[PDB]
Amino acid sequence: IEEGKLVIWINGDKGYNGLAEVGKKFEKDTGIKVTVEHPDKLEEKFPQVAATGDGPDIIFWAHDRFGGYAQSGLLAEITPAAAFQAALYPFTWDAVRYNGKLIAYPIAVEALSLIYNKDLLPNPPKTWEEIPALDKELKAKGKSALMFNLQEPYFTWPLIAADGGYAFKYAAGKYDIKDVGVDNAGAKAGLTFLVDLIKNKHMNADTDYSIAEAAFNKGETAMTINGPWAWSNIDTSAVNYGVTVLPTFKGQPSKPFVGVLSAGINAASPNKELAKEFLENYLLTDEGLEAVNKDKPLGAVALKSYEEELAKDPRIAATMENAQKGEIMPNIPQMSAFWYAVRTAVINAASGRQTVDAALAAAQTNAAAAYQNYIAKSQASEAFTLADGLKTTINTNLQAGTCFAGGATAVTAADKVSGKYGDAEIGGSAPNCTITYTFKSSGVSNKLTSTKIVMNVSETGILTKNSGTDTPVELLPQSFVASG
Ligand SMILES: OC[C@H]1O[C@H](O[C@H]2[C@H](O)[C@@H](O)[C@@H](O[C@H]3[C@H](O)[C@@H](O)[C@@H](O)O[C@@H]3CO)O[C@@H]2CO)[C@H](O)[C@@H](O)[C@@H]1O
Ligand SMILES: [Ca+2]
Ligand SMILES: [Ca+2]
Ligand SMILES: [Ca+2]
Repeated sequence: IEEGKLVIWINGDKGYNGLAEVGKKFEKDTGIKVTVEHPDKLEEKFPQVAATGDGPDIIFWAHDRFGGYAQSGLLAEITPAAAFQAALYPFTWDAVRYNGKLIAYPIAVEALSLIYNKDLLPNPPKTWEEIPALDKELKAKGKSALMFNLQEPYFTWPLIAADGGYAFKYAAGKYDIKDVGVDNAGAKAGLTFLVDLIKNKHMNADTDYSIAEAAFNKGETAMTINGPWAWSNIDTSAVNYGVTVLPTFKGQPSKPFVGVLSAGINAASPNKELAKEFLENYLLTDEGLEAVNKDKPLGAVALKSYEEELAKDPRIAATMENAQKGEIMPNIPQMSAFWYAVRTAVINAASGRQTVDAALAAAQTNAAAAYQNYIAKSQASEAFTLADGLKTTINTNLQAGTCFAGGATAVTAADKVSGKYGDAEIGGSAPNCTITYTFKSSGVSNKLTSTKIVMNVSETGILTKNSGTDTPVELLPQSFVASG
């Protein structure tokens, strides 16, 4: 991460061209170059790259992912004046509080809604149970009733939650992380209705985000389910669209998981005061938010001054009605593990490779497996922090013509350092200096116990993978792996 610059990461479905224009405004005032990028799967790339002292200065995602980042020491604690904090809604600050510490800037609140084509469907159904007979009638006319992204569990969740599915039980003050709420009759009813939609040929199991979007925007399907970010593309299509409350299931509202889009600062960033300045004085103003909101709409924004205007919009009213029927997501580190489990379960029930019952019964176990990988990935990053301090010691030792201590010493001699999960030492000879980090035999994931990571250290000082490494390749940063 280079000083005197700002790299920003934001997902490809958000108003990144609007944000790049707010960064141009910053650059003209300060002389600081801003770059907005939207790499694929950035929320999973960010941990790997920040572990090696790389990636963006600022990271945009929904708040559900930020407890995992914070827990691993990847984010800077944000500490704004109370005058600044009074400008945003208090409940949006709650979403970015982990462990007593504010860990991001809240930007906007987003919930899924039902989107419908007013020419195909002047009066959309109030219940999920009407949809099949509606699809049957529309098929006679060469149309379908409903298409949405079945590949991502965010979109199926509102239906699963409707009759009693939950993520983690809330046991006064704390979340009970071993009480997952997917293996129950209510969630089973929800997922069964969805699988029967596929089985009765009202939907296709491989429908993804872009297929559903294209079909709605070209008038092939009467309804979709999506968030505020999608409205911009429907505006420039031919469709006359409405935004409304999601349908009921078994007489109960659909319950979307509400995300608070949030902006965090990389712990390894040399440009923290500049990132703070950018977010506080440029982005989180009426001007800043209007520019992003013009590109792709944000939903209901955290800034109270600008939310005054946006709440007159009927579509924001519907978004907020849908948010009140649902729940704000947890930000605990186990959230990713939860979403990976639910993803696998939906895909397996929808394709027919398991029953609804077996698929949902396996969820808690699959989530635990996913969490174990996260723990192991997180502990393994200590290797790259200890290596970082060691490579300067290589650079100071070499003045005596050796990798090792001070003078021209033949073997490693107080060129070591201890960590929480393992110990690292300098090795090699001539100008071919290495760094080895060896994990402890216990007190650390059984995937890592007694493995080593060996690194070559070039003239310039980049760390590359030495073939002596035996720490599992899939637990290491992909960039490091790719160097060997
Ligand atoms: O399913 C695998 C996937 O799970 C996790 O992704 C979840 C996000 O963390 C969560 O915020 C939400 O993502 C949606 C955004 O909130 C919304 O703004 C917009 O971008 O749509 C997203 C849905 O595609 O839900 C997903 C689960 O669908 C995890 O973070 C990912 O790394 C993982 O790949
Ligand atoms: Ca018309
Ligand atoms: Ca994870
Ligand atoms: Ca899995």
